[PDB]
Amino acid sequence: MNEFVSVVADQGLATLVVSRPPTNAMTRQVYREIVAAADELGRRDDIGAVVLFGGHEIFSAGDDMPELRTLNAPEADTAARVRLEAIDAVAAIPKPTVAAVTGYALGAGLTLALAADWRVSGDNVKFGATEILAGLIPGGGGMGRLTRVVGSSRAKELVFSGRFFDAEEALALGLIDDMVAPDDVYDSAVAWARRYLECPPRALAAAKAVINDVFELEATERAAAERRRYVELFAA
Amino acid sequence: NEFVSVVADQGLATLVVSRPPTNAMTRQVYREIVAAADELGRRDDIGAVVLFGGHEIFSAGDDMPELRTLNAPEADTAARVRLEAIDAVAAIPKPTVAAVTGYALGAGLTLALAADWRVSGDNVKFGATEILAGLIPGGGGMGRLTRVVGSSRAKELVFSGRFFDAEEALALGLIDDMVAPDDVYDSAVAWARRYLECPPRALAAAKAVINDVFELEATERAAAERRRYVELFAAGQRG
Amino acid sequence: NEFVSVVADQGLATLVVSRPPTNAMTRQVYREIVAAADELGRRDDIGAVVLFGGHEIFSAGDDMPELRTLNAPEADTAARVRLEAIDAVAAIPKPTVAAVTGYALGAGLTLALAADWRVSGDNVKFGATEILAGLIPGGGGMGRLTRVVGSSRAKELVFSGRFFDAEEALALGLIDDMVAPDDVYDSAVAWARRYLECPPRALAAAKAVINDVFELEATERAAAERRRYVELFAAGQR
Repeated sequence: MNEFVSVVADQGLATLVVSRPPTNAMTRQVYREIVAAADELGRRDDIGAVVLFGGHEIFSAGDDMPELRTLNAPEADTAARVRLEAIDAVAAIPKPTVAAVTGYALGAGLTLALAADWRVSGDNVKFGATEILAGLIPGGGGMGRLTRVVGSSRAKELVFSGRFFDAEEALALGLIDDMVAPDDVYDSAVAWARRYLECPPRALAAAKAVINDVFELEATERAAAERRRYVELFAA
Repeated sequence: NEFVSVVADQGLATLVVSRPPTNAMTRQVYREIVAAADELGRRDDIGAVVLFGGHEIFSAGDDMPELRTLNAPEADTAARVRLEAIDAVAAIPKPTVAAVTGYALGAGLTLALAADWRVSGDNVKFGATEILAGLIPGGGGMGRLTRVVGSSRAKELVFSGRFFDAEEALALGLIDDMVAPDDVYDSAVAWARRYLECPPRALAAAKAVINDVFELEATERAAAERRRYVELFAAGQRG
Repeated sequence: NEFVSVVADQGLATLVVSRPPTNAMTRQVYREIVAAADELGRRDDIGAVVLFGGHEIFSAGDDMPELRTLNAPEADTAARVRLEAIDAVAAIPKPTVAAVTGYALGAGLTLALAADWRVSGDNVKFGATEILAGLIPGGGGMGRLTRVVGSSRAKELVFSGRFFDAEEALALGLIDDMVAPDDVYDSAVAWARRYLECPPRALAAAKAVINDVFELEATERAAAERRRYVELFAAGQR
């Protein structure tokens, strides 16, 4: 499960590398490989934090549309389920994760970036919810993740139009956390990730878990899970 | 029939509330908004919608002389039809823009928030005025306000009932653009026309999923997103 | 009784936490916060509340030395009473303002966030410090932090446990006003007094619905909003 996606470990941190030139367009196979990569990263104790990276040229132009056009409805349905499984798995990695975004983050590419805990972006990057340009809509929970950061009205403007927005606008909207020169994206992402290597890993995992649940779970379930995680940490 | 109209022109409709002098909305006005919102969803001569109260005023909100005379079961019914009207407008499966002039107060602000976007006159006054009559905002107003501005600001506005100007509304994210009073309707029409050439079934599905973000539990949200995605995809293969 | 005090003055009450030198909250302080908050909610002669730890400090958070003497089931019970205290303050059916001086750290930051508004000294340090003890914020802190600042910033703050100043809190939306250290209490009082002549039933119902926005599932929200709205028309409540 690693023709296009690889996990590269180095000095306590790992890079999940998507490499499917020239746009890192994600086919069904790429999504399966992201699922396996996310699982591997969660369990590896030589890895304390993760950088998501497509290479210096591009993060991802999104779904592979030509593949999609060859599928029938049940195959497309399965593709949509694996897409969500991939995006969720990346979001749930029990370690701090940063998207090192270069070139373009479009459609499912933007959704993938939004699954990371933080995003460091090149100042030349173009973003966009391009799915509507194919007569489709964003999958993998993209519209939900977008909406919680920018609000409904802006979410609709971006998704309905499918327009490109620059890194400066992404920064102003809160969709990326830092903007740097194109040659420094990966190195800045690595530096952000390294900031957490000396933290208690189970506590980070627990904090991430509760934070991510804030918009997902009903209040009683949120409280039960927070308390359980707190007591666990305490009992260890 | 009586206070709310749908006026279609060049592919676009204006949903017009007209109940002088303040476009105060009674129970009847809300029922008429529900009928107008359903009509607008069904009509294929209509690709996008502008909500409009006329050049003078959008709406001062609930009709307080009516509300003040109701008992608890009548208030229950009033609260339902108000919510039904706001949600109907919110669910219109087409891009919708509020062309806000004069005032958007109480249920009037809520109605404006039910549009996808708001273009406001620079002289408009906004406010959650319900508490000035001893009441609270209905129609899910407090939720829609809170999700845009956060709890602390939502409370300050709703507890005080104070008026705020269009500059503050813009800074709070409660409106999307501010223009001269005489240009509000025309600018609203121009924002609405920007989407007339989009794929209508995809827009409808996108709008539906975005609106469901705060309305459905996570499993139901993911299922509905996938179903809509697959329907769009199958339809385009077929013809 | 021992660490938490209620002081009333023409419609305005101050809930005072005093457990020097840091107003660290032990299990007993949380029980006392619960009882004081409930009392304040009941009292119809009180139209608003200021939360205050004195001129020097709001709270440095959980009493960690107490916590280190507990076993896991006791810690579980401690965690439930912590939540009960935060929620009790959040649910006070009257406008409430936190007069934050000195430090608001860990459960102390959570407590300030339970108030409707926060007026802070410009020299105050804030922080989600629980991770520095190998723990995580309790009392629903992470949820309350996340709704204001968003996930990405919530994580940065909670994962690091770093201190942030009043200027950064203001820019993040975590406090509503920043004033000189000597003016915190007075400004909190003036803010609270602005609402003393509002219709109390309507404030209560509005506060309850606004707080439920992130607490209840959508069908439960619509039902509870409608119930509270209709109550304003009920025979005994007009």
